[PDB]
Order: sequence, then structure tokens, then C-alpha cells
Amino acid sequence: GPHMATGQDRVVALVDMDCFFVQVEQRQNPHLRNKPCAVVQYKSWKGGGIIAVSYEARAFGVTRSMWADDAKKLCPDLLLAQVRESRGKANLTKYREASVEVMEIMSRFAVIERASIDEAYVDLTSAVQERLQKLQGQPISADLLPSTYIEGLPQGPTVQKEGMRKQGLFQWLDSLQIDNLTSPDLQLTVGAVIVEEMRAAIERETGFQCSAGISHNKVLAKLACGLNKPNRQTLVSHGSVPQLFSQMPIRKIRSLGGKLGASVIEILGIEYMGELTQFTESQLQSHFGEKNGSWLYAMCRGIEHDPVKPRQLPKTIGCSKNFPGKTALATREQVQWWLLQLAQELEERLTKDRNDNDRVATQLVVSIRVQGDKRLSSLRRCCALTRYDAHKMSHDAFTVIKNCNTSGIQTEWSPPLTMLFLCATKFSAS
DNA sequence: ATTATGACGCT
DNA sequence: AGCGTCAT
Ligand SMILES: Nc1nc2c(ncn2[C@H]2C[C@H](O)[C@@H](COP(=O)(O)OP(=O)(O)OP(=O)(O)O)O2)c(=O)[nH]1
Ligand SMILES: [Ca+2]
Ligand SMILES: [Mg+2]
Repeated sequence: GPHMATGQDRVVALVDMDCFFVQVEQRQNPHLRNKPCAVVQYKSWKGGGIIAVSYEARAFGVTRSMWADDAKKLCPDLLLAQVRESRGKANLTKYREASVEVMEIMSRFAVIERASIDEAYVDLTSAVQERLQKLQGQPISADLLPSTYIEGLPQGPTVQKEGMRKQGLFQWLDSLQIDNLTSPDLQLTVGAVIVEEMRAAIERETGFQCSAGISHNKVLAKLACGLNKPNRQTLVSHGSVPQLFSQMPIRKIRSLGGKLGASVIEILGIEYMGELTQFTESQLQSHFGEKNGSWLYAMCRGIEHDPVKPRQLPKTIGCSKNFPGKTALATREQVQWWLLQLAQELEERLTKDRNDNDRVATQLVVSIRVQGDKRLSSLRRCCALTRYDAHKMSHDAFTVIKNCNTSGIQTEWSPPLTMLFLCATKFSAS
């Protein structure tokens, strides 16, 4: 009843760039604009591996993780842009720099949490309070929400998609009580007005389009963002959660798309997120642990408390390369040459990071995979990172991994290495 | 032969 | 610390 917390205390948005690496390449090369196109890494093996796909290309069935040769079967006119290669490996600097462009615009509106190269959470609670005091009880025009969908609407008592969007928005706005400055629905709506402005600023100042979700917490904002892509934003109200969750597969909620989600489905004999409401908090804790159980109990009612962390910069800077099948490294000189390549890219990125962001990494993490292990990482070892020097970094990494070499022979490396990974961590202000 | 990252939880 | 999970 009156004491039952409803998780409506915050306004949280999630801004995700549409087909991000494709947009970066389309900005640079106008011949790729408004075309089926994809971004690929490498080329010799099966035409390269697709990592981003324009919405035009998605209509043909092209997806991430597909080999370009196979994508070309589905979409013979598909256009491809390749990720840059430097020191023998994929170099993602262009996309990281474009990400910084977007993140700096977003930071003008509110403190953001960088969730990935192309996605940021926004805590809009304070900005909404401010804009509400400016509004002075003035209603919110549909003209201020030109790309907003209201999830669950229209309902009750119409052919095209834009008309449907507008019908739902008008139902939502007509149900609004603008007199109450603590109405959660009003707060979400003002949040959506702000996100429209943020998205317009991103597109004006970068050329990039994005989608967004607006709700009361990060999980619902992320889910909302996915409902109407591309180039649209979606408001998920607290009241929309029972219907939305009643047919929502558990795997669609962030953090439940892997083994934990599969165990929720198997142990409880359910399919949809809304079915979780029928279990007590103790029951869920008994199956999934104290933390997961409390989180599931609240999540399935639309409640989640994870804060938007004030963090615009990545906490680690890392360099990784796979050496698949027959390209696995089998000589000491090979291992040393590739460690040096990785370390040179890392030194370049670290030196730029130190100049831009007034910080220095203090720990170097070295990870490898050996042929045969089905795990991502076979071994992970840290050492001190005391100087930004690639030869020192690569010598140190070799020192911490050299004992994995089973080969009695000094020159050979056995079993061959199928992955190398260097990561700088534990930053301190400088 | 899916590749290149990145965040966070567990013990 | 080192490993595992999850995301994409
Ligand atoms: N190197 C590499 N980059 C990846 C991989 N998966 C995704 N990315 C990059 C390329 C994407 O453009 C970018 C952002 O990923 P998203 O999941 O947000 O997808 P994207 O923005 O492409 O499409 P969207 O409109 O959000 O569905 O991250 C991967 O496996 N490897
Ligand atoms: Ca995206
Ligand atoms: Mg994203």
C-alpha cells in the first residue's frame, strides 16, 4: 500500500547510437550513406567478420558475427567498410574518438555513465526538476516529442507507423496531470523532452543518429531504448511494466541473457519476466543467491536501484588479438613480436590518455589463450606498469607468461598461443 | 576461424 | 589476485 516503494524516484535515460561503426564510416564516406552497408574486421578469411550493420542491410538478414562472403550471399549489393589495421591488428581508434565526440555532447545535459563505446546512461532527475520549475505548470506539447513512442499506447479505441506513434503520444499527454510536480509520469515526460534535445544536439553536432530509452532505472531505460530503433526514443512508464513484462522473454532483460537467465527459466519453469512476480523474495534468493534474488524480485516489478555512475571514461585500456587455427603462435620470436605490436598500440593509447585525461595506469594485465582451451582466457597475470614504454611492457608481459611454455626447447612455443591480450588498469590522477 | 574490447561478480 | 559471466 502506502509504504510499498515503487521505484519511481529517478528519471534515467539510455542513449545508444544506431549501428555506430557504420555511421562513423558513412559520415566519412558519403557514398555509403543510405545504403545497405556493414563494417568488417580483416578480409582474407571469408571476406572478414561483420561487426556492424546498417538498418538497410539488416532488412536482407545481414547480422553481426556473419562472414562478409555469407552476407554477400544474402545481400549482393552490400557495401563494406573495413576497420583500419595497424601493427598487424585491428585498430579501433576512429570509433573511440567518435565516441568521445558524442559523450562530450551528452555531458552538457547531465552526468553520464559510459556503458560502452556507443552507449551512455543519463541521470535526468535534477534536470527534470529544473525544467519543471521553468514550465510553471505549463502542459507539454506533442511538438516537443517528435520522435517519442509511449510503450503500451495507443490502447482501446491508424494505418501507418507515424500515425500510431502520434495516437499513443496523444493518449499519454491527455492522461497527464501537469499540476503535480512530483508526478512520476510527468517527470518521465519532461525527461523525454530533454532527451529529444540531447539527441538533436548529437545529430546536429556530429551527424550521428541514436535511439534512447527513458524510464525510472537503467534496466528499463535500456529495454525501452530497444523497442523502437532506429532514430527514435521510447518512454517506459512504471504503469506499462505489467503488460510489457507479461510476454517478455526473460533473456531480453540486461544480465539475464546467459546462464543465469537460462537457470531462472529451467528451475522455475517459466518463460516471461512477469511470471517472476509469483515467487517470494526468499524463494528467489534460495534459487539464485541473495543478491540476484533480491534483484529479480524487484526487477520483475519494474524496480531497480543501480546508480548511474559518474564515469565518462573507460576504466581500462586494452589491446587484444586472436591467432586462430593455423596462425597460432608457435615460436618464441613470434610471441615476442606480437607482444611488442600490442604493447606499441597500448603505449600510443596510454600516452594520449595521459595527456587528455590527467591520469596514469599502474597495473598491466597480460592474458593468453592456449590451443585447445575452450575458455576465452587460459591465463591472466598482472605486473606493475611503471613506465609507458612498449619494449618494457612487452618484456614484462613475456616474463609473466614465459612459464606457460611447455616446450622443452627454448625456441619453440607449445602449445601454440591463440590469443594475446594486454590491458592497462588501476588508474591514478597525475 | 567470431574478433576486439569493456564492465563487474565471485572467492 | 585470478577466474568467470555478460555484453556485442
Ligand atoms: N570489435 C568489435 N566491435 C563490436 C562488436 N560488437 C559490437 N561492436 C561495435 C560495433 C558496433 O557498431 C558498436 C556498438 O554496438 P551495438 O550493440 O550498440 O550495435 P550497433 O550500434 O552497431 O547497432 P544498434 O543500432 O545499436 O542495434 O560496437 C564485436 O564483437 N567486436
Ligand atoms: Ca548502438
Ligand atoms: Mg550499444
